Amino acid sequence: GLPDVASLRQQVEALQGQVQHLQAAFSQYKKVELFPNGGI
Amino acid sequence: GLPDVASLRQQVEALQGQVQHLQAAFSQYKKVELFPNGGI
Amino acid sequence: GLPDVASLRQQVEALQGQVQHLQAAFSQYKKVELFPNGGI
Repeated sequence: GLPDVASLRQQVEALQGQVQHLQAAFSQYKKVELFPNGGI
Repeated sequence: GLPDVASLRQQVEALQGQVQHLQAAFSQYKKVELFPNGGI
Repeated sequence: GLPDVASLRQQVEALQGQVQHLQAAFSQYKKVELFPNGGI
């Protein structure tokens, strides 16, 4: 129905909420690969 | 057209599919920064 | 209004732009957990 149409919009805000907090956590993991392990 | 309108909804389900499997993989990388390298 | 309706579509393309570049960066961090630290 109509309400659900606009309700998919809030579900869409939810989807962007997931990507934003994933970029959030990612900020830490972002500076994780720069000094990795190597050699023997 | 109309069909494409609803087809953009399946495309949005695709977008959430990407973020969900990215959070999936992330679960592993999520416990990656806690014991990083350091010192000299 | 109508314009804003379609404007939410471009905002939606923005959302997929975030997840695509996050998968981009993630490709590097993806091969980060395979040789982590361990032991004493």
